[PDB]
Amino acid sequence: MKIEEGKLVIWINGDKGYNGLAEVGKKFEKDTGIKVTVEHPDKLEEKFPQVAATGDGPDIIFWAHDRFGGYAQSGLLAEITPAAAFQDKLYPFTWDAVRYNGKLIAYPIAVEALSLIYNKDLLPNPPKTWEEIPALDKELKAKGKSALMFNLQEPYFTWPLIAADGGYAFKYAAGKYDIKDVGVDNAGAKAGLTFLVDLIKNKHMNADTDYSIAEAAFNKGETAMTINGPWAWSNIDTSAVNYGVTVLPTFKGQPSKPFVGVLSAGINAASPNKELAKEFLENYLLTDEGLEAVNKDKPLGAVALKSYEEELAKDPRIAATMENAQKGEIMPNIPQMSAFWYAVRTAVINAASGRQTVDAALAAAQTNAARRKPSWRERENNRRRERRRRAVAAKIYTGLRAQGDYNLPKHCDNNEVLKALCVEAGWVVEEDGTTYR
Amino acid sequence: KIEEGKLVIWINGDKGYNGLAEVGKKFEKDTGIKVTVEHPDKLEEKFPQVAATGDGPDIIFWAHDRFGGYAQSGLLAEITPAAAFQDKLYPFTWDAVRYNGKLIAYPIAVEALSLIYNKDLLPNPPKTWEEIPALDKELKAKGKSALMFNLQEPYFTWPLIAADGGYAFKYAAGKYDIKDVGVDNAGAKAGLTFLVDLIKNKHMNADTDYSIAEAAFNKGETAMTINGPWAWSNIDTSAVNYGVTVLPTFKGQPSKPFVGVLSAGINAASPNKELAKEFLENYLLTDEGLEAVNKDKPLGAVALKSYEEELAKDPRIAATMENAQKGEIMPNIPQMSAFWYAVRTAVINAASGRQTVDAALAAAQTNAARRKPSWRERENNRRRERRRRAVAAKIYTGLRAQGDYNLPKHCDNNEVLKALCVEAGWVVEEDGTTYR
DNA sequence: TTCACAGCTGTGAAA
DNA sequence: TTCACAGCTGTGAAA
Ligand SMILES: OC[C@H]1O[C@H](O[C@H]2[C@H](O)[C@@H](O)[C@@H](O)O[C@@H]2CO)[C@H](O)[C@@H](O)[C@@H]1O
Ligand SMILES: OC[C@H]1O[C@H](O[C@H]2[C@H](O)[C@@H](O)[C@@H](O)O[C@@H]2CO)[C@H](O)[C@@H](O)[C@@H]1O
Repeated sequence: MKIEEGKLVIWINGDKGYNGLAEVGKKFEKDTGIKVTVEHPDKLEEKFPQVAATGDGPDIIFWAHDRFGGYAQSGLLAEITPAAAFQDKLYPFTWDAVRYNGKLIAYPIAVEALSLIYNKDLLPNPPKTWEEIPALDKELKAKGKSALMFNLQEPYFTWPLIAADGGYAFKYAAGKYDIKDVGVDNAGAKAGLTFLVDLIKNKHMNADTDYSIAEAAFNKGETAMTINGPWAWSNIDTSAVNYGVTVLPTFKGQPSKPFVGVLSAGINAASPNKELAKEFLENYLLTDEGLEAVNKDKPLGAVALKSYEEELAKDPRIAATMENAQKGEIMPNIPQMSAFWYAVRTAVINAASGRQTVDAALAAAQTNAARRKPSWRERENNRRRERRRRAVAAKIYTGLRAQGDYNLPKHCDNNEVLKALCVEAGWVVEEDGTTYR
Repeated sequence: KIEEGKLVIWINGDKGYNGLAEVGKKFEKDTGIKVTVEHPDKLEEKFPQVAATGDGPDIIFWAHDRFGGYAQSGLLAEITPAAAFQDKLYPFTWDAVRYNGKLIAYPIAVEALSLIYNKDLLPNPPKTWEEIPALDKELKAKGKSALMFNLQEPYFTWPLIAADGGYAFKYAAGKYDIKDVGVDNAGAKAGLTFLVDLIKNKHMNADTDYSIAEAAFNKGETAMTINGPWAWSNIDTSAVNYGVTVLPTFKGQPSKPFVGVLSAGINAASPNKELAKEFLENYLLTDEGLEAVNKDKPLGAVALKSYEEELAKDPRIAATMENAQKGEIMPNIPQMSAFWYAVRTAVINAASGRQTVDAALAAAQTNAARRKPSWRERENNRRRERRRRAVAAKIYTGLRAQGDYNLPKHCDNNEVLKALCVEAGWVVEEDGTTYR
């Protein structure tokens, strides 16, 4: 797909209220006559950087703020130019989440933080620590239930426990994130991941559990607790589960530290509709009625627009969400964040599966998250150097075959021509390559 | 991984997995086994990869066409149905799920694509593909569109490619001949050229996938879509008054869908083979069980003769079977996977403009039977090149050690090769050109 | 930082 | 069928 003048195409993740956002698009079409299409393709955060480099992709992309720094360093996003008057309608810290190299590269929409979600009837008084979790699962499995199930395939859901005792992604120091100071391999992170693996070894959780499995189970009533964000509440509401949203348990006495995400809307640098996209975002979506319609579909969390957030903050689920947020940290938006997420994802999955030890899986994730990504030019330099090396050899052997008269078979490899060269120069070469004068 | 006394089930995400969950819990009551139903992504791809390591599901629900490559790799337990039991299901279902005189899965439901249309926007559905462009120009003025369907999966486009003569593997002399592929003939070309021309004239979008097609129809923005019985439940919950009818004709010929028999083969590495056959023979393929799955997302024309009597009355099933009769059952042979991939690549590359229709289908025709190199073959290659490097590395190691050439402190083997050339009375130029 | 050999697989040649 | 160089990137050495 390419962005066409006169229409808007939006990409938002499949767990967000895309139907609600589509309704906001219809009003935009009614007031101004521009068609708005909302789509939720899988792996949209990976698809966008691929297509958008060529000028393809949607007009607007929705994702947590951590992915956008990479998008901006690749020149995939337009610079956001809201008047000062409009910026003041959004909390300053949400603008910070979409600031990169001094510039605003997206519109903040809502603040997202994981929370503990528990079945009140199946578990009154939910656990306050992670350590009492195996004990609470013994009693529950008695009733044929499980204690806790959440997504183990995306490190987002495990990071709160890894960060509890001291794990961290990139150390902040002197006003910037140090991309060489990674904390996925320290004692705190090892302790968090070990306690997770010990739950699986001791059968209190299964390592194959993904988002849908963990969802299905809590909404059906087969587990007392789950870990999820505000988007998941709407589906629980329609189930026959009486649930609450509370602080995440402590680990080794310390609070769980979820990585906080700001759902943000970036404008594709190739869109011929930047003014329309800005009009749609500033004066339709980021309004009380715009966010409400999306919010009614799947809760957004703590929205960035002050006016509608003072209404949503009355909700005790949002207060809990922000209680967990306060204990965590805003995600960095630097380009290396995708490299940190890939490394930790591989680590958690390998350790959860027994394919690697915790110490080994995290040591590799530390090296991967810190790994210097070579530039296109460096890649090109390397490619050209090996191209030159082969061609020089090819010419040497091309010439050695033409003028050599080396008593060679009709077809044979360079290794044989080299052998014949060796004997002409006064060497003997065994079959295995051992060579001496 | 599998653990004895439990039952984990894999089935595609567009089927009534929750309905099978309701069936799984009643299997608990009688036999006490806890059953879980998971709907993973690309399960027809993940299964042939994870099965060797013993990782995998007890049961896989999928269309029959891929099981022949599965069974030929040894991933499924051959099925042992009583002669009574074959008689309890239609003989042509067993025929589709049989490779090499052995029964690899249990037939469950017959699936065929049909035209689904919004009566309020289109009381009379078009009988031909050719009138769809004009019909779209009409509905566009009303802010609607004529037709949207999944262009990413060739299953949905194949009916139009087959209409004017396109075929996969010509069945001749009692077997499918992989020497006779018809993805490159004039009928296939005409079928794809028309589909691309719909896109070139902005009557369809090359990027439309299953999700985009379903939303646009269920929301009433498009007047028609092409889909199977599973999609009906979501239209039901929608506010759209829909009909299910015969597919449009192309150049006066019917649309020829590939008919799939949803089958259920058994994990050759499962420790619950007969603990699961209780499910497959005496629980799922029963009138009461198929009802639970059909209640969630409709199965289509089930293979149980008993329940198909009641469901065949449904005018939607009759249309589904009306389209089925005009098409063909899919081959179940191993080359199917390579045929689907080749056709998937042709459709997408022609829809996107990346390739002309001629170039795309010409590439597909050669790929549809391309042989996958065996593991041993790959290992032969790997070992050959390992041998080649070690021989050269030993030569250059000996030259560097005993050669006493006038070489830089650190240099590549090419530099050593040159100093060995000049020693043999050759002159090597800068760029490698070499003579005596 | 640049650099060179390893390494596996791809293209297509020689049967 | 086997075979061989191409081709790009990985690992790790030497500054
Ligand atoms: O798991 C790594 C993943 O974490 C975050 O993604 C979240 C997203 O922020 C939420 O809105 C929700 O959709 O769940 C996602 C995890 O499945 C990061 O934003 C993302 O970049 C990262 O890959
Ligand atoms: O698109 C190629 C694909 O077609 C069929 O897949 C169908 C499947 O049979 C249906 O049950 C449903 O899931 O829709 C699918 C199309 O997306 C073949 O069964 C499959 O082998 C083939 O790859």
